[PDB]
Amino acid sequence: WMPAYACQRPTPLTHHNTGLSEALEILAEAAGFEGSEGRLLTFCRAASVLKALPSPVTTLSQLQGLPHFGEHSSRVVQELLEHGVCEEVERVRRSERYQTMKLFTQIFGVGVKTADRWYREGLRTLDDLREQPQKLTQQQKAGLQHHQDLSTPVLRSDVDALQQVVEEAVGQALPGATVTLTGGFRRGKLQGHDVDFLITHPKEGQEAGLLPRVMCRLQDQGLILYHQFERSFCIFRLPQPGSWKAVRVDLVVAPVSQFPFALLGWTGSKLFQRELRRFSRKEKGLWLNSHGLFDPEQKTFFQAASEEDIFRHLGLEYLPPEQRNA
DNA sequence: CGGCCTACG
DNA sequence: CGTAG
DNA sequence: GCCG
Ligand SMILES: [Cl-]
Ligand SMILES: [Mg+2]
Ligand code: NA
Ligand code: NA
Repeated sequence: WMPAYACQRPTPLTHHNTGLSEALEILAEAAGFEGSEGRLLTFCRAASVLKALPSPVTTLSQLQGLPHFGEHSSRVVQELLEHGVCEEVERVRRSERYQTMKLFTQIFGVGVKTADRWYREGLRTLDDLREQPQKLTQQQKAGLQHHQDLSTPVLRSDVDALQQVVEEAVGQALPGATVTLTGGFRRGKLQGHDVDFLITHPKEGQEAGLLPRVMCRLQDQGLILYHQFERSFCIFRLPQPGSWKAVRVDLVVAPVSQFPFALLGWTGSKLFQRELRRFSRKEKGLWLNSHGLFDPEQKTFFQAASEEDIFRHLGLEYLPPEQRNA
């Protein structure tokens, strides 16, 4: 009664197993910091299964037959049900390695590989990194300067204000172009740590060259604190009462023929999209990305006019964005 | 055992 | 290497 | 870590 891929079941934003899923996600995150992508995936998938259940897990028996629950994930749940805490999870949380890898990987421009090297060199705090700016890229410098602001989530009201400024710039860059809110806010989140916009134009081809024109206009308005094409990873000035704060904004352009695929990809969740691409290839023999859906036997691309089309192509029941919170 | 999403900057 | 979801 |  629980399908094995996250894209085969609705997953709402809020659910009935929050504590259990959060603990499994700690172990997933820690597996990522050690470079164990397989373990990360399993713990992420197990957490997601609990998010999709219709009521709380209260007894170990209720895990029987659920996909992605084996000896390890079941033991974690069992300990939480019996004692309210899982010793393995708590040991991770307190560990110097987990806490430092988490802090460093939060920096825009720092991934697991860079964080781990710094950890191995003995660095532990943000002020440690500031004292040696010779080891920092310009991107990492911006990420470190703006880290505090970027650590606080923004509200949907902020997002709506940002969308108006983006729409103004896009309208001058290319009249008729449109701006769509994607990412977690499209899935229903009321607050989140970045904001994502997808830009297209109804006349195929007109969007060529658009992103540089948009960026120049936003820069000219004084709104761009940092930027580096079709994807732009920016830090924007967001107005706040009497002041402002830095916010991470991603801008993406797609031709209208690809828009459904780009909308689907950029709406997430990350696990949902990895699972959907895995399902596509392994179960359907079709190759999915944010540009299209390829049949490698006929050597053809599916045309889609909507996300609904893509779900139909793949033989999946349609899930609205609010149900893609895997 | 092999596999684990698939791109762009 | 980083980024995205 | 789990699935097929
Ligand atoms: Cl692994
Ligand atoms: Mg986002
Ligand atoms: Na980072
Ligand atoms: Na983003």
